[PDB]
Amino acid sequence: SHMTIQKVHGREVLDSRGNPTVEVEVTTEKGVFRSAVPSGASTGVYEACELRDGDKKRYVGKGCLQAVKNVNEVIGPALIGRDELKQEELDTLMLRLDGTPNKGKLGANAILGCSMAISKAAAAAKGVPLYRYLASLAGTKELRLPVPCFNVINGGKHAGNALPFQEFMIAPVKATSFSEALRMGSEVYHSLRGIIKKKYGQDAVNVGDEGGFAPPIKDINEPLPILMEAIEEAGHRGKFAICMDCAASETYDEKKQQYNLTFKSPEPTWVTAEQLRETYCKWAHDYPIVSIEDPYDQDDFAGFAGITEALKGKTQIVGDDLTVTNTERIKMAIEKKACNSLLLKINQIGTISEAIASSKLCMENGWSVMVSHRSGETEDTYIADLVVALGSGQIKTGAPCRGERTAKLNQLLRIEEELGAHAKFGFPGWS
Amino acid sequence: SHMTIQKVHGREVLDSRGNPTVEVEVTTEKGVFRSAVPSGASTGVYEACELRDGDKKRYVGKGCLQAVKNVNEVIGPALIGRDELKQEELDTLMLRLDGTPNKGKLGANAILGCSMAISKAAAAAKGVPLYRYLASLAGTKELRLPVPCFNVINGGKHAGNALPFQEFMIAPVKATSFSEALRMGSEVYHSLRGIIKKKYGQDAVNVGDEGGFAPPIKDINEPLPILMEAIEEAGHRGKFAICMDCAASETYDEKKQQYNLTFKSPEPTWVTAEQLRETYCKWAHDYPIVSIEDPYDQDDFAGFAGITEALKGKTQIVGDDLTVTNTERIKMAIEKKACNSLLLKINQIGTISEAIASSKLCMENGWSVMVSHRSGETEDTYIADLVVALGSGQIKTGAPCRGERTAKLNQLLRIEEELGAHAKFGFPGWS
Ligand SMILES: [Zn+2]
Ligand SMILES: [Zn+2]
Ligand SMILES: [Zn+2]
Ligand SMILES: [Zn+2]
Ligand SMILES: [Zn+2]
Ligand SMILES: [Zn+2]
Repeated sequence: SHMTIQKVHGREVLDSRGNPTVEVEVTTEKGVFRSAVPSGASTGVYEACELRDGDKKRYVGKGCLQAVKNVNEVIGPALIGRDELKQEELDTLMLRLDGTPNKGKLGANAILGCSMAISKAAAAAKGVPLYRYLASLAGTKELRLPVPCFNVINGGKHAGNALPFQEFMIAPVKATSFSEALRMGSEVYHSLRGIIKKKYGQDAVNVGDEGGFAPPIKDINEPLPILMEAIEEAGHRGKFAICMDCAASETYDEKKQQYNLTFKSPEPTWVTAEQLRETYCKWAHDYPIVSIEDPYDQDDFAGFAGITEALKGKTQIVGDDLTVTNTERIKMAIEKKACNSLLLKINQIGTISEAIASSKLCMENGWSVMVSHRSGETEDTYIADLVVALGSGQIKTGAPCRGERTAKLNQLLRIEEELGAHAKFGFPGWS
Repeated sequence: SHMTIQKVHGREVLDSRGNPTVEVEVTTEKGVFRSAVPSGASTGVYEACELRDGDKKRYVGKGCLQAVKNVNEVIGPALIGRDELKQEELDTLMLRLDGTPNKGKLGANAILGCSMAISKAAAAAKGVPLYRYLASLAGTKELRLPVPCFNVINGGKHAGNALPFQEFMIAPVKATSFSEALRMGSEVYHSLRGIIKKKYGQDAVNVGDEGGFAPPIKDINEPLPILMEAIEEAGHRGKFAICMDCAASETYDEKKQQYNLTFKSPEPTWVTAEQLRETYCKWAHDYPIVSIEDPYDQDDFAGFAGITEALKGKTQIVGDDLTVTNTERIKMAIEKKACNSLLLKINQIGTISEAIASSKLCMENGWSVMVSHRSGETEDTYIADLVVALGSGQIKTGAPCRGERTAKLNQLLRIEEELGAHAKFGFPGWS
């Protein structure tokens, strides 16, 4: 008993957009283990329930007092005196405590903070770092430092610009260490700021939610030459690839079955799903585009399958809203050959055990896995340890700008230093 | 010996602008205590030396490898086996190890990380939280949660806009708890985003370095009505005051002795020092402006004294570049009655012992103290504990947006919860 969970407590804290979210502390004799839950803006319809208060008098209804009360009054009392090492057992207990398929009773945002903090308490009980403890839970044979995929130019749901597609990313795939990867990323980011300033003016270099630039660009093609120019100017020609997150559901209209690529402008631009495929095949030809995430709407399995086939061996197709880190949706995607990469978001499913199960299922069927932040982040660094623990070789956790992004990148520096010069870096298929 | 410093190690990590900075870990039998050093953009000429590498091939010369090497090869070996409780003794040792008045040999950015991490190791040795341990070092009789002063509209050195003066802040001075203060701040921030979007367009709501908006505004008066409108719209009429940071040295030309309030535009706007005082007296009359920081150039002691006298009892005048958290400059400011508030920046002076000495000297001479971040921050939360430990009742640590800002605000939530319902909140002179 002396080694078990002593206290569990949740509290409402602010995310990087200033919106409330949930943080949980699990206390054992080894210390206080604290985990915070991120929050999406472009959330898939199939994501686990993010439980908000709806009280217009607080945070215009975005409070997390109810989720916090669920931690303090329901989940925490159940956990006291339990063996924190029993991750699957305690995650399953929390699943059953909720009793609903979407975690709509307790909230995925109450459960997840507990699931995370348990695993950190357990790591401390074993006397190993989090990444080591998670690698044991996942059965990972080789740890690796991931290639960071940096969202440096944007165009989605609140960003401050006309740009319709969400993320234009640069990835230092030819770096030979994480230290080198991160420096090169920062250097290109800095070069890009100057390029944007000269082309669009001083007003154009303020940052989006994930620390990238949101220049006054409307057309989805326009960021790409600019990215190649920044890569060149920074002195890293040939070292970089591009990844896209289209978040294409956010532009899609169900009744018309077409995509609006000015949805943030007075006049609409209606474009079809093969007008899209045309664009994607062209992108992949014209630029070193190694990854395209959510190229289509979250239920367009046929669209996804079409582009996955057409770019096989050249450009991975990543499910995010399609798959929502959920073994059931992932099984549908496998059956239809809809995609070949999982965007892994612990808060899309709501427990560590389930997120690990999703990663294992995807890898066993030959997919890559890109561990991901949400557009609403905190100072939490869990995903840095998680990506190394899964050995997946791919992370997206922001531009190299804003503390809720750099905190993960910095944690990756710390892990890299612990693992030493023989630690593997990057994604072998891109190296 | 078993309770002493076991290991000291520094590493280069990224700040919230993606620039390298220094982090230090002090290891004792109680754990690993990690502190990171922030970095200014509008740095005073009298600040302690921030030592950079100047290697154009890394981070276009902004690397911190030399400062890190100074930690690893010089300072750390000196500290091994030492009693971490002896803050003054170890800070003094580091001062003497450097041997120069401006810390130009070892770097203030090598020394400070050590000074910070020592104090956290010592807090753990005593078995008290950091804020408690620092309050004992400072002789503070009453802890308090500070009023947060949120920089929500900007106009300085790289921001992305024409605005010449640096910070337009809102402070929930009539909040009765930190929890309430922080929520109200966030709610006004959200209201302000919508107001800016409607007035200036969707392109106008991307964020600056400290998470405030940088709308396409040129004139220094224009943000103020907008702030009052956001306060009203959020439902907090009467609960808020405004604080300014003019950073007026950044606009000042020495040879002409005048201020350029378009220095970021093609054409210049030359304005004198009494044209300024006119503006400040008007500001203080037209709006609830309770604080104006760096209203004049960093050596204009006469200008500072003039406005300090003219707004006595209504608007505190805060030295930042004038005083650089330095007892010698502070003595000059006292002698001349140049200001009546200290902007406390641990990295302007470079040791905890000296920063505490500055706070104590200012308070003993009747000044307020506003503990501050830098515009380049990290996920470090030291200043949250520091401000509570000094009992000063005033902090500026960003808009309620961006992880390197919200991490401090969140740490303040945690401290408030520990201290309970009877803990004092706010700055009595503003309440
Ligand atoms: Zn024990
Ligand atoms: Zn999304
Ligand atoms: Zn996505
Ligand atoms: Zn001992
Ligand atoms: Zn400054
Ligand atoms: Zn200042």
